[PDB]
Amino acid sequence: SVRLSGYCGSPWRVIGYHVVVWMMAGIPLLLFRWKPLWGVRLRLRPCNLAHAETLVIEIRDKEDSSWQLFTVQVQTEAIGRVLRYYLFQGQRYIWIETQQAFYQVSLLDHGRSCDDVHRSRHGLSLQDQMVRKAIYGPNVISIPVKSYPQLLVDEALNPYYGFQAFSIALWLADHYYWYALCIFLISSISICLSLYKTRKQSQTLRDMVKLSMRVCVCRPGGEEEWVDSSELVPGDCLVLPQEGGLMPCDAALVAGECMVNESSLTGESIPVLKTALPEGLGPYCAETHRRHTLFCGTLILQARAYVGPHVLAVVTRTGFCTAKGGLVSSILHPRPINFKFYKHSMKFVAALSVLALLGTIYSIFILYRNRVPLNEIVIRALDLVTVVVPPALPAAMTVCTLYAQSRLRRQGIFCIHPLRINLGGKLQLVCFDKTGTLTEDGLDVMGVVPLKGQAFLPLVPEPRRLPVGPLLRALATCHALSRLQDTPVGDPMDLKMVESTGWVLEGTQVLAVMRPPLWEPPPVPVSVLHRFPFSSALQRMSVVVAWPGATQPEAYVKGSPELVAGLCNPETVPTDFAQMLQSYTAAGYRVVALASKPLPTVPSLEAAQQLTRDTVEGDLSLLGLLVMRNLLKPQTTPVIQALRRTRIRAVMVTGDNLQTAVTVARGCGMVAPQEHLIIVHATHPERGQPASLEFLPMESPSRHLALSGPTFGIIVKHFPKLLPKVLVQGTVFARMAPEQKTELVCELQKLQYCVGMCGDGANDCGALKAADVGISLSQAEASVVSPFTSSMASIECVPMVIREGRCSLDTSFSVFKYMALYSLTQFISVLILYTINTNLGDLQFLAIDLVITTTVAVLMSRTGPALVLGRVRPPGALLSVPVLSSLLLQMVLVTGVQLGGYFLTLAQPWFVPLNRTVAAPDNLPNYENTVVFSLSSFQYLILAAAVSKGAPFRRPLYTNVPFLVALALLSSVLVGLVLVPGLLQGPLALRNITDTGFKLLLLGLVTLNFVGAFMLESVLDQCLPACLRRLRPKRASKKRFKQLERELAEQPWPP
Ligand SMILES: *[C@@H]1O[C@H](CO)[C@@H](O[C@@H]2O[C@H](CO)[C@@H](O)[C@H](O)[C@H]2NC(C)=O)[C@H](O)[C@H]1NC(C)=O
Ligand code: ALF
Ligand SMILES: [Mg+2]
Repeated sequence: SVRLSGYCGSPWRVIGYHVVVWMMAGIPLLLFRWKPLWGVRLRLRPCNLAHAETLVIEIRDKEDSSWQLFTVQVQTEAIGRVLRYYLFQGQRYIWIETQQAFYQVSLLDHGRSCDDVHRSRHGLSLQDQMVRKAIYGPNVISIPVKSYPQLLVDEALNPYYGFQAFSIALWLADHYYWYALCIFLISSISICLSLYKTRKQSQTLRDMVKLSMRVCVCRPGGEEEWVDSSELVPGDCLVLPQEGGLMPCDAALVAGECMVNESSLTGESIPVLKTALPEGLGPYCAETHRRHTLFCGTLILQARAYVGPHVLAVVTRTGFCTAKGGLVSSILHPRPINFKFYKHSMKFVAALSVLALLGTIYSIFILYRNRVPLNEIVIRALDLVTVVVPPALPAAMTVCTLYAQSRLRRQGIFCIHPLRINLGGKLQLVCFDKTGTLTEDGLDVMGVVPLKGQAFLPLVPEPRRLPVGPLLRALATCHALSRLQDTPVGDPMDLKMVESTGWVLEGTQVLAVMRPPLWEPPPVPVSVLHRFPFSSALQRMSVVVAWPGATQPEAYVKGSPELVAGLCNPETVPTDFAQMLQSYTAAGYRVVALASKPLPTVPSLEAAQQLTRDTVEGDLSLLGLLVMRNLLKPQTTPVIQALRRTRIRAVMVTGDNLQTAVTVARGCGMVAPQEHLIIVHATHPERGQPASLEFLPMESPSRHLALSGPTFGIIVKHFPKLLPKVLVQGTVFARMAPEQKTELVCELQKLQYCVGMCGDGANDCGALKAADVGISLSQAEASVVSPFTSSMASIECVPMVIREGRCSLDTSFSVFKYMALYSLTQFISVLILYTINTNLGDLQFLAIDLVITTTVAVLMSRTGPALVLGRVRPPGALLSVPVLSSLLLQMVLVTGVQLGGYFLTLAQPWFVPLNRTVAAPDNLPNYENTVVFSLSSFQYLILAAAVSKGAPFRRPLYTNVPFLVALALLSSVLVGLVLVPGLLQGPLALRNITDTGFKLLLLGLVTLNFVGAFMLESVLDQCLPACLRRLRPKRASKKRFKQLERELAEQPWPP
C-alpha cells in the first residue's frame, strides 16, 4: 500500500525554491505554515521512479486512511554495473533496474529449506562475499550522530522561538532593552542545553550499541582465526568459540551442542541448551523454529564439538535485520508524546492570538482617531500582540519541572527531559518487568527434602541448620567451585548452596578441602576424592568425597530429579516423587536432586578414584532434593497494594514461563486471593482450520486474564476485534519477545491508557522509551534509553515519580493560569490607557514583566507534593469549563476594579485631564496612568496567590513561607509607593495624590478585589463539580479503556 514516487527538475528551478525557503532557512516558512503536508507534496520536482535523488514514500493504513509522509535518499554503488539501494525507515529496500522492482532486504527468505542452509555449510568465494557485502551492507547497526546546525534546525523550527524572535526584534525597536535581553538569554541557554543533551544521548546510544569482536569465517581457503569483525555475511559460515563468546550475527548451529545466556533476548540469566540443526528436506525456514539458532547479543557460555573437529554455524540475519537491530530500530524513529494538556495549552495560546488580532484593529482605529504618527501605530499595534500572547510562558512552565527534578535528584531518581515529570500525574497503568525489578535477581535455595524412608519427607527451612551427618557433608562438598583469592569463583547457585550451609572451603590427591562455620553446638573437615562435570546431555555432576574417619568414601551425584530418579534404585525412588516434583515446579521452586552411592574404594589412590562416568553414576540412593526460587523483594508487596488502593492498574510483562508469572503475581498482590485469574491460549491455524481462542481458569483457595507471547501474536493478527477486550482485562503477559513488550505498550496507549514502564532493561529498553514515563532500575543499557533512572533498585521509585508528577501537573495548571491572567490584566491596562492616548510608562512595564512576574512564578512553583497518594487524579484538560470559567469570572472582577477606579479618579474634583496632544511616552507623569498602574500592580500579586490550589496534590500554601514573604515584601513596596510621596515616583513616572481619603478608597478597591478573587475562585472550586452532575447526570467518558470496561461490565468476554 506504500506510495513511492520519482523526482527531478531544472537546477535553476531548485535554486529558485532555495532562494524562496533555503535563504529564509525555513523559519518564515513555518511562520506561514500551519502544517507542511501541502508544501511537502510538490515542493520537490517530480520524475520517473526509474531514476531518483530522494523518494516520497507515503505509507497508507487503508482502514483509517493513515497517509504518513516520508522522503528517502537513493544510494548508488558499483558491485563491479551500478545497483540502486533505498534505506527506507532504517531497513534496505533494494531496487533491481532490469525488472523495475523494489525488493526489501530479508526477501531472500522464501522458507529456504533446513537442507538449503545445510547445502550452504561452507562460505562461497570472495566474488560471492563481494556481491553479498554490497547487497546487505556491513554487519553493524549505524546510529546517525547529527550536526549542531541540523539539531538547531529541528529545535529552532518550534514556532514559540519564532514568536520570541519577533518579540525580541520589536522590543529592541521600541527601546524595551532590559527585558528583551532577559528573554533572549533565557532562550539561548534553553536551546543550547537541548542541543547539548540531544547530541550526548545519540553519542552514548551509538557507543553502547556498537560491538567489536573479531570472528573466524569458516571457508576451505578462508577458515582462519579472527579473519574479520564487521565483514560477516548473511550466507557465511563461522566457527563458534570453544569458551565464552558474544554472538555478532543471528545464526543456526550446523555441528555440535552449546549452552547460551539469553539475558539480552528474554531477561532470564539461566543457561539454555542449543543443539545442531537436524538436516530437513522439508521447505522450512528456522524463523518459526527459533530453537537451534543463536541470536546477536546472546553469550555462548559453553560450545562442545563431538560429531566434528569444531562447533560450526551458518549465519541467518546480519546488521539491522537481527532482533537486537529490530530493538535499535524500535529505540530510534520515535512517535511524539500525546499529552492533552500540552496540545490544549497550544489551542488556548492560539485563541489569545485571535483576541490580539481583534485588539490590533481597536488600537489602530482609536490611535488613528487620536491622530498619532503612522510609525508609532505599527510598533504599538504589534506591541499589544506580544502583551496578549506571553513570550515567557514556556520558560515559566519549565520552572515547575526544574524544582521537581531537584527533589527527585535528592530522592536518588536521576531524570533527564524534566517535562516528562508532568506525564507522571496522568499515569493510569504501570507495567512491570519481573526479574531484578519486582523479584530478587538471583534464585535463592528455600529448602531441602530428606527422603529418609521409601516415601518423600518434609522440607527443612534453614540450610545453616544442616542435619549433622551425610546431608551436612553432601551439601558442603557438592561444589563445582574453583578456589580464588579470599573468594569462591563459580556458578551463583553453587556458591548459594555453599554459603547457605555456612561451611568454608580451604593429602596426595586431596582437592578443595571443606571445613565448618567455626561454631560447634560436627566439624568433620572432609576431602573431595573425585569430581565429574554437569554435561548438558547427561544432566548430572558427580563428586566422590571421603571424611577423615578411615572410612569407605561416598559418591554424591547432583542432577535433574527425573534423571537422578532414573539412575536411582526403584526401592529408593518414591511413587509420590512425580507429584512432589510437579508441585515444586508449579510453585516455581527449582528442583535439583542429589543422590549418594557408598563406594568400597581405598582413599587417596587415583586408580581407586578413576572409573567410567556412566558406571560411577549408574545406580545410587536419592540423598535429597534442593529447592530454589526468587524471594519477590522486601518493599514489592507494599508498593503494589498502594497502586491498587489508588486504582492505578499493574500489568506484569515478563520474558519468563507463565507458571512462574502466575505465582509471583499472586504473591505480588496484582491478583488478590479473592480475585479470579483466567489463562488465555490461542492455537495458530497450521492445519488450515482457522485459529481457536481457548480460555482455561486457575483455582486458588475484578476478573482478569493471563497470556503468553505466542497467544498475544495470534490475538494481535487473528483476533483484532478481541485484542481491546484482552488489553483492558489482561494483568500478566509472559514469554513476551522484546519487540512484543514495546507492542503491548503501543496497543495499551492507543486505548488512551497513559502508561509507565519500570524495568532493569536490555530486554524492556524498547518499552522504557515507548512508555510515557520510563523508569530504569539498572545504570547499564536501561539507564541510557530511560527518561527516569533510579539508583534505589526497587519498585518504591514508582510512587515517588507519580507524587512528584501530580504536584508538577497541578503547579503547571496554576502557573499557566497566572501567566494567562497576567497577560490579559496587562492587555486590559494597555487598552484602557490607549483609549485616552496614554500608555504604561517604560520602567512601569519592567516592574510588572521583570520583577513581579519572575518573583511570583519562581516562588509559587517551590511547593513539594502531598504526603500520601489519593484516589482523585489531577485534571489533564487546560481547555475546559472549570479553568475557562475561573479565568473569565476573575477577569470580569479585574476589569471591574480598573474601570471603577479610573471613573472614580475622573469623578473627584482635584482631577485634571491629560494633554492628549503630545504622545503616550511624552506625557510621563499623569493621574490616569498613576491610578491604573497603582490598582493594576496589586492585581498581579492578588491573582498569583488566588490561583495556587495547594491541598489535594501539593503541601498547603501557608507551608510555602518564601512565597508569602515575597508577596508581603512586594505588597509593602506597592503600598508605600501609593501611601507616601517617594523618590521612586520619579523613576516609575507616578504623580502623588493630595487626598489621603481617595488613596485609602483606591486601597479599598484593592482589598475588595483581594477578598473578591479568593472568594470567586473558592466558590467556583467548591460548586462547579456538583453543578456539572446537575447539568449532565448521564455524561460518559470518551477514553476508549473506560468504554471497553463498561461493555465488559454489561457482558464479560471469556466468562
Ligand atoms: C500638553 O502638551 C504639552 C506638554 O509639554 C504642552 O503643549 C505645548 O505647549 C507649548 C506652550 O507651552 C506650545 O507652544 C506647543 O505648541 C505645545 N505642543 C503640543 C504638541 O502640545 C501643553 O502643556 C499641553 N498642550 C496644549 C496645547 O495645551
Ligand atoms: F526480567 Al524480565 F521480562 F522478567 F526482562
Ligand atoms: Mg529483568
